[PDB]
Amino acid sequence: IFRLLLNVLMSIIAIISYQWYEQLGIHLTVAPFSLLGIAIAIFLGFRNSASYSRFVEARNLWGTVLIAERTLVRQLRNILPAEHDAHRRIVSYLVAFSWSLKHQLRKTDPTADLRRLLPEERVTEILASSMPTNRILLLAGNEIGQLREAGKLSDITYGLMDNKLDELAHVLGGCERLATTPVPFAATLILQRTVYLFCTLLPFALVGDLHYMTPFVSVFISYTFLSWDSLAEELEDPFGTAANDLPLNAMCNTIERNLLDMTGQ
Amino acid sequence: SKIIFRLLLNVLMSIIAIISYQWYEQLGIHLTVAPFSLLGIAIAIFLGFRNSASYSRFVEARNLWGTVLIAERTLVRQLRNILPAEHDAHRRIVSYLVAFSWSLKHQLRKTDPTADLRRLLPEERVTEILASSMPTNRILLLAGNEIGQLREAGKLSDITYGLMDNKLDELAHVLGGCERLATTPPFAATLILQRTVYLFCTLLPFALVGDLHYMTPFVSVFISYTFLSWDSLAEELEDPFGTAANDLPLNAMCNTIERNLLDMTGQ
Amino acid sequence: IIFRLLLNVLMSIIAIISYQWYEQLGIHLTVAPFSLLGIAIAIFLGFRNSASYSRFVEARNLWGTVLIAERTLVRQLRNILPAEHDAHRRIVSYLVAFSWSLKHQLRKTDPTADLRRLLPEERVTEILASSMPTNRILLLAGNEIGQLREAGKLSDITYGLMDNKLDELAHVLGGCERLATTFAATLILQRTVYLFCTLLPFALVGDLHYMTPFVSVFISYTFLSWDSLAEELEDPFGTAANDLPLNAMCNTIERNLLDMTG
Amino acid sequence: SKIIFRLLLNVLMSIIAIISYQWYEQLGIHLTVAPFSLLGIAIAIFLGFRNSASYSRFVEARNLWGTVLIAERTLVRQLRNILPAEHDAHRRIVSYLVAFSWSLKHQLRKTDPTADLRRLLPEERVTEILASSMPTNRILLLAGNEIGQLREAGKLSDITYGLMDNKLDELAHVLGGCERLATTPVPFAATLILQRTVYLFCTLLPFALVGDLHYMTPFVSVFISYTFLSWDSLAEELEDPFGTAANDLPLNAMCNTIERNLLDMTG
Amino acid sequence: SKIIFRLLLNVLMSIIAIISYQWYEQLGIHLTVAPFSLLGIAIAIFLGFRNSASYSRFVEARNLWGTVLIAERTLVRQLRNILPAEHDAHRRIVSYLVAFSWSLKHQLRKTDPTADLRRLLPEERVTEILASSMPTNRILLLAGNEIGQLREAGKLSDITYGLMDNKLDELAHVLGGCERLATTPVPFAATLILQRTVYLFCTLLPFALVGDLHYMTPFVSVFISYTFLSWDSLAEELEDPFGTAANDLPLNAMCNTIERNLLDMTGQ
Ligand SMILES: [Zn+2]
Ligand SMILES: [Zn+2]
Ligand SMILES: [Zn+2]
Ligand SMILES: [Zn+2]
Ligand SMILES: [Zn+2]
Ligand SMILES: [Zn+2]
Ligand SMILES: [Zn+2]
Ligand SMILES: [Zn+2]
Ligand SMILES: [Zn+2]
Ligand SMILES: [Zn+2]
Ligand SMILES: [Zn+2]
Ligand SMILES: [Zn+2]
Repeated sequence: IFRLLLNVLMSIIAIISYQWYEQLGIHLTVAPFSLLGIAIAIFLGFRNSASYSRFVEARNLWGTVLIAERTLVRQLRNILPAEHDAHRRIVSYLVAFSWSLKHQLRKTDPTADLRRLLPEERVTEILASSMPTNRILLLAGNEIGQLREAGKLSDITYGLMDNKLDELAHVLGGCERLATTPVPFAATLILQRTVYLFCTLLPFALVGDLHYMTPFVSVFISYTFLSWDSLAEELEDPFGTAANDLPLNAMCNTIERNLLDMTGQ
Repeated sequence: SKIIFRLLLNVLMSIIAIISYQWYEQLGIHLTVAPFSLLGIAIAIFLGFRNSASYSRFVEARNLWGTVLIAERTLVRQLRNILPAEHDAHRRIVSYLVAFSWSLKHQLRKTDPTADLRRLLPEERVTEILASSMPTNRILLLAGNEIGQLREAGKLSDITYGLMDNKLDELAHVLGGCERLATTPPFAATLILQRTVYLFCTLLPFALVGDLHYMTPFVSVFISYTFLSWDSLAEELEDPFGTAANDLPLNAMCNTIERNLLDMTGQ
Repeated sequence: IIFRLLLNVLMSIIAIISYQWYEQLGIHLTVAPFSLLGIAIAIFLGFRNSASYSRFVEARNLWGTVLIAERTLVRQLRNILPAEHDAHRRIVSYLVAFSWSLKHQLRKTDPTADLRRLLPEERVTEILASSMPTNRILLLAGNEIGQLREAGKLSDITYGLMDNKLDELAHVLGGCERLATTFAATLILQRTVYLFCTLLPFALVGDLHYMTPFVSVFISYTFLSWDSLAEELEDPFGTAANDLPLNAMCNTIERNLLDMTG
Repeated sequence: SKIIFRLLLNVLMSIIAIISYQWYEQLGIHLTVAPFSLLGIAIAIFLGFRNSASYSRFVEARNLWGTVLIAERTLVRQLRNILPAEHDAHRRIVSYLVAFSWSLKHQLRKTDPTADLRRLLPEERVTEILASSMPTNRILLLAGNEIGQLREAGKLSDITYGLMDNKLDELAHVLGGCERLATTPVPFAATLILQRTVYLFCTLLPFALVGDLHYMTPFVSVFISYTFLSWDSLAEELEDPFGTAANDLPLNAMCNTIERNLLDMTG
Repeated sequence: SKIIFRLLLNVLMSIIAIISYQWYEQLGIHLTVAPFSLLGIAIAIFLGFRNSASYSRFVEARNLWGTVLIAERTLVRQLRNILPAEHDAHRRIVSYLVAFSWSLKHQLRKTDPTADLRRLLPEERVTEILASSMPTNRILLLAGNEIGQLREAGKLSDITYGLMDNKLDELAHVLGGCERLATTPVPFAATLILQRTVYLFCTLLPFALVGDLHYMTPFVSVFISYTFLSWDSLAEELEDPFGTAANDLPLNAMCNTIERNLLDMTGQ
């Protein structure tokens, strides 16, 4: 990539610069730039650790959707094995919540998936709100509440599936917070500029003791910094459509297929 | 910030170090780079662990504000799933939940909550809330009376009361976590680490000038920037409930919460 | 592995040889630049290994929860329905089937024999037909206590106490499927650590001469031993040395539940 | 903060090293700085990790005291929300909950809790609590009896009794967790060898620097020693979180805050 | 202290090193500090991460045993508060709860729980516990039957049965956790690598140091090696938390504390 190509030529410039720039006293020893490189590597490791934690919290939150939606459908079959109208409808809302969450995080438009799973009557209320995924939850709770006032659910077994709508609410909230949070941007931008300036200004610090071999031993260590710095660029925002990013769309079909299998479809 | 000035000190110090260089060899004073390499590496390790503790303190603060929104969403949702017809209780409870959020904001920011309280609640409750050592505690007490009176009237069983009571429990744990991060910021985690990061940076050009005849200023400023950049980020993370640009945007988060709760109750 | 150590011992020897021309060709491969590169690689190896250990530790805990949850579900059936041993043995068979199925699911092998050894062939087909057979097994564990509730021998309360244990086992199922399915981070380190070990003696040749190959191999031992432990801790459901003994764990589970039903 | 002592000893070792350096090489005794940077960086790594473990102990202690306030605040809230008219019982339980906080504090500080018990509770139960060898735990059971008597009198249902029983379980986890944190010198050697090891490195450091610095040895040596000593000292401070240092837990503040909260919270 | 073998051996290596370095100049062998610093710094980072794992695992073991004391305290509290008249049931459930602690100590120490079981329970129930291949787990089942018998006799409702049942769940995560920790060491590879790499590094160190320290090599090579060995040893003093060594957990003392707590709450 560009960065190391720039470094190899910049390394080339440093060799020519050293010889033809001898008159000015540009003595640049290796010891100071070693203290600097060790320092910013300590910071990159700590930063990349913080980014990686953010990525697996995202991955955990989505793991909880599949768990929570499997157990509420199983509770539904176990507690009310006859009410397939309630099961068809509730599975619709559970599946739509997943796709709505996915389109929300991807800042893309959920209408194709929501008509596919819901009557456009309801699909009109959901998109009329600024919080469409939250209202899908509130509607799924309404189906469960209906069963309670009909005397089909007691308060006890109502509460046990109420607790699964709680697990899903914490997913909704946490995902929004992860999307919304901008704390990583300040640290990383200072590190990114610092990492870059350090690599390009580095052959001028090696050329005194390395001569021609400067390009080789400079393009190498530039690779190991840019690569490890770029790694945090991938985990900082994990809801991206990138192959590196969570396969959010594979995960929603798994959700839909599984909730379809459990409902005798 | 204070980082631009401390950068300018370092430059001046490099110039002082070059002139100090002529007197340095006869003076019998030699400052090699190797002892400062060791000191600089140890300082970087300590700042690494420190920033990590500051970032976690910051992450938890926004996590705690994350579940105000979550707990209040589901409490409003339970109210409508269990008592779909009690819109009076829906509205009073929502006004308490909205008041809890704004008063929590005022509590962490050490500012006056009466205006926000007077917009959302009747005046006799505002006096009740402000007489309390913990006004946001008193608000959870009042919301609890709403669900508690619905229970007395027989419109809530003990089961469905407990379900909503749990959400007021979650709000209390949010309340105590925020109070805890405010009253528990360690001193030497910034006493040492800014005095020594400061003193290390001003002393560095002197240790560097023997090896770099005129480049002492440039490389010394690069090193000082990265130590001061990394060090000050931890104090931009040290007051997550503060009011700087990198602190939590708690006003916007209170508007988000209230707009969320109003949207759920048809307003 | 050992091939790589032997190659470093050679590659040191090529540096041994190629040193005769360092002066005439103009080479100054000095040590301090490689001393900085190795220290940074160690920092990233330490962090990557620590993240690899966490996935392994979390995988270990998920499987611990299977044994804990299935134990106390069986405790509850005995404490609450002590004379219902037709139901005890049916539910226990699904629980044992659950843990073997998850082993096969994470290992990508055939559960049919295990399912047949433990369940009637009628339900072995229902399980072998679902998208997630482990998921179906829990569904069928839930109809057993579900029916006891409409048999009226479980109240909604005591039903829910055992329902909670099935929620616990679903969290394990999702936890494992998330770790089994969840490149650069390694790919960066996998490529970089190797190239540093082959180039190091050429920069070491300069002061170690003949004792170049053994410090070069000593250093490379420390680095490669650490990097490969991360790759096997990364795949905790694999078959490597320090991978989870899943077969032993399912047997422990089985002879635990076959100890609590009479 | 006896850092000043081994700072002033460090200056001494520096001047012996200076005057005795010339004498010192009488047969080939030589101390370079490179072995002392390998050793010093290693010691720095182990200090960061140790300090990170000590900080975690501090954060857990604060979290445990946090939920004392949270659990006690919601327990008395549930009492007023569920039984608004039974204030004879609110006063009895509030004083047990307040006595639990103070009794917990005296137990961790190894101080006499009699004055705070005789001020909150009737003397017949004060002697029952002092007779027991686990007094804080006996306060919990006593608070539990109050809830239990309200349940045998039909004023509480099993469900509503259950919601409050939960909060007593929260306090039971606090007590045990606090007791485990107090009794954990465990491997005190981990900081005990490190305290000495850091001490020997800082005494020997000027002898390893005089060849490079000469007269500037005591300045660079005290700076390196200060950095290492203070970070070590912060750790020995953090890992005794119930101690009496300033960086420790304001236990007094929290006990008074919850008493005021509970009092202001009922009249 | 397998440490003085490696520490004292370091002194012998240092003397062999001085004579050896003048010969090394003649031979073609030559050792510098800087390569070993790269080694030593790499080892210390790895030593630091391993020891953090070893420490976390020791902390989890101490946590789990603390839960035994917490959960049995509240189980006893609930019983008195909910069934204050039921002293016979109080005493029976307390003995199982005490028996579980001791039986968990014995099993983690692979020692014989028979004498303790017979001091606390009727022999007819000691036989049942010892017949099982998982005795401590069976102690939980018997305690659950005491609670369950109270539920069927109508003295406990399903609600208050469940409040107590949740506490036996707490004890079941302790038992699982301890069994897991008792069988899952911090990887053999981790400690093996670090055992041999610190060893080899400690013996070959005085060689690389001899050119810089002349006659001072042993007084510094033993100081450096001592740091790396004491820090690798601490991971081997946190590996065996259920053993009987001084820095292991005082499980016997922790078990006595639990017993006298529960007798304190039941008058006995
Ligand atoms: Zn769940
Ligand atoms: Zn159906
Ligand atoms: Zn919640
Ligand atoms: Zn309404
Ligand atoms: Zn010059
Ligand atoms: Zn459990
Ligand atoms: Zn049976
Ligand atoms: Zn000498
Ligand atoms: Zn709580
Ligand atoms: Zn009152
Ligand atoms: Zn508990
Ligand atoms: Zn009794």
